[PDB]
Amino acid sequence: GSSGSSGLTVTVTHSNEKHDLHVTSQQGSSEPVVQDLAQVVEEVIGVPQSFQKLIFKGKSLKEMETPLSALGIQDGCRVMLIGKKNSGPSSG
Repeated sequence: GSSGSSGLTVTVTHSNEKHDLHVTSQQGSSEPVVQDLAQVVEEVIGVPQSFQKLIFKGKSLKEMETPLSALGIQDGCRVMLIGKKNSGPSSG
């Protein structure tokens, strides 16, 4: 058979748990970058880039324009995310 894809399958741990997410390109860039990774989270997990903190290999990923490949991330990896998820009765 034949198998292949563009995006990448990387898990993102936030709430002392693991959340598998599928990263994809920005319908324009040959390959997806950290930027997308951050979005996939706020879009999947539910945490804003202002509350979530990316961390890989003990390094806090703070670069979006940077390719996930450069940081060392690639289809089949586990990224650590530090932040607060929408939990608890909030009124305002």
